[PDB]
Amino acid sequence: FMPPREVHVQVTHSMPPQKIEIFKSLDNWAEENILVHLKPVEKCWQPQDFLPDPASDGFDEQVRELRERAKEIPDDYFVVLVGDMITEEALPTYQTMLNTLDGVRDETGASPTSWAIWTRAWTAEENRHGDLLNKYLYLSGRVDMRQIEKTIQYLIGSGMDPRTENSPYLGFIYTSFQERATFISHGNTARQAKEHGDIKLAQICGTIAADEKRHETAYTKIVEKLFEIDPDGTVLAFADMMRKKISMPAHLMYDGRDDNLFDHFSAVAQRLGVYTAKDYADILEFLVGRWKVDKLTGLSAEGQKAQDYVCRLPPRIRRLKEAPTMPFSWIFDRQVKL
Amino acid sequence: FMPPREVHVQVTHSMPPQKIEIFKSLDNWAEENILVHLKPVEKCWQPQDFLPDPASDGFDEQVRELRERAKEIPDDYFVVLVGDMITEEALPTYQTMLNTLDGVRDETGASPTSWAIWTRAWTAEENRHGDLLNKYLYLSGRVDMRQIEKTIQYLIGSGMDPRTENSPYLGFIYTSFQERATFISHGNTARQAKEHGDIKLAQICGTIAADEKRHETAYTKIVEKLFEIDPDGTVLAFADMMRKKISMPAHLMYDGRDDNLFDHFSAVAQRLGVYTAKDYADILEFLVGRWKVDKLTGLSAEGQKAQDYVCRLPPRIRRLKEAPTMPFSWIFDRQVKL
Ligand SMILES: [Fe+3]
Ligand SMILES: [Fe+3]
Ligand SMILES: [Fe+3]
Ligand SMILES: [Fe+3]
Repeated sequence: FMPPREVHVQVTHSMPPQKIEIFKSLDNWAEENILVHLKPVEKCWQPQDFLPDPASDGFDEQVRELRERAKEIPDDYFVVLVGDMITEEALPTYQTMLNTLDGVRDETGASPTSWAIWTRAWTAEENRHGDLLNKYLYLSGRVDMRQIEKTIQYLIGSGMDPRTENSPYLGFIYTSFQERATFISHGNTARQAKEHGDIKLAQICGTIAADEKRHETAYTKIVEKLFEIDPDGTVLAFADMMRKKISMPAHLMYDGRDDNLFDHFSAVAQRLGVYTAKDYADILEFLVGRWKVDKLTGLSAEGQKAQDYVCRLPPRIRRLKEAPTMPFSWIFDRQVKL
Repeated sequence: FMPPREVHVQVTHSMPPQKIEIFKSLDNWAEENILVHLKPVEKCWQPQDFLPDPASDGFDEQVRELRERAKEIPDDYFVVLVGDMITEEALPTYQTMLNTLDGVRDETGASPTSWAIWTRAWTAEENRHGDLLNKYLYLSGRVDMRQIEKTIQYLIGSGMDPRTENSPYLGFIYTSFQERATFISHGNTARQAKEHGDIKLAQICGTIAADEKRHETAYTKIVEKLFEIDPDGTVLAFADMMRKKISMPAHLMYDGRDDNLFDHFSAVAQRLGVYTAKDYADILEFLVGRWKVDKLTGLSAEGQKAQDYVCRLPPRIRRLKEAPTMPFSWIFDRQVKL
């Protein structure tokens, strides 16, 4: 009963130590440009806002009506909603990821650096996503919570190597990509839930989507200023991640039964138009456009090669009855098209 | 609306860098002595095991009977159960804590070192504690989930400085203490729930308690071998933590209303005999006895002073109608004795 493993050797500290100083000296900047784009707790939504109220006489009918709606949502949609939720639930791994980065990590757990304050407030926001989807899926009665819970324990145990090699350059680029990806994934589950006949579930997914957009804004902004100060180092970091290919956080997914769980869940998301191969390149092309890689002047020979590699990759990727039915343990081994 | 803050200046890397090698060289050892005391996922309990089954025709009556039982559990007990749950839910902070430690941290997020494998599998086990207590409290209808969710977001945002200063010595001692403390806290909520007329809730708390015991075993075992190889360095680390005083993980607790939330929740736990000042010293005295500090030979002058300080502290601490009623937002501002 062995979960899938990372296939490559692991590399640490790709960035030079006499280069941590840039982020140390960028602390004030991040206060004024990253930490001012944070919502105070008091003004934040909470999972209870979108769930049946257990301290209300209305609780029983609210639960009953949620379950009635859930019957009319097909299995393959629940498969994707479940994969999205499991990913959200591996959150502890992702805060660990952000705290492996050399010049921008929380060194105590309560560090008063602008980088540490951001990391903690971002985590705290992400925690509500899992909580809300978890209790929604629980109440629904449509899915196998034990096998989901088992998948999650495997996932946190396995963790994940995003190949950011302790570099804020690689790591902040990696977060920029992932934030956009979930914003899209969640955005698309919200759009579909409207017509599927269920406004309350559309609210849940879209409220999560709006959070990811704020996270995206802040991470791409950090890399924006990284290109301003260090065009040579940042363009090389960009290419590096694309050369290696962006590996998704939940790719070591395992439920104790299927050896290709992520690939199988991804294909269902692909077929339903939740997150596609086309999406992947659309993010690449948006990020190449957002950081204006084509207009970067005075680079190295090593930097100009990197520049050309990232600029030409988005059209290259885009140039790339059939699928069978397969059982999923998340839905008691009922089957969906892959 | 400002949460409480850490009152001291933060210190990093108290341990010498030419001393990371000890833990690097201890990797095989931890495999054979720490990682063999880990339960495989397949054999682990999951929160669904102790909760109403939403895919069963019995779901409605199971939920109804849980809520009927919950009416007969008094408010002050729910206050403590809620504080215990919020602490469990700040989990991401605690994995960050373990990954700030110099020679034993996960540097990628999927590192194949024995230290990183342990950290990930421990986190994965801890994640079920929050999930289970969260859904139990939700279904109960006795508590204010929005204000609890708000307290949690404040908590992760604030994080926590355990003052372990990136040292595995200080950090592993700090975990040894905390594991014992929760094992007791959860153990006592389980004992009481029996007579309170509710076996299912007693099962929940005790199953969590059994996990903490396994965690305790492993952490005290690491410090056991630390005293064997480095009596001088470890006794100094022990005292250091006690001199500073063990600060609890959820001590910056804040709900947007009470400025002394942790102190107020602690007092209710104290009055009910869940976790007391007496407990605190009983852990100290167990740990002084467990690591056999009295029998440590050939220490430094600086080491002999440390030895005497830790050995004499447990009796010293033990030598230390009245309380008012106070509202708690966790229970819709209903009041309990403090
Ligand atoms: Fe999210
Ligand atoms: Fe996000
Ligand atoms: Fe726990
Ligand atoms: Fe524990």
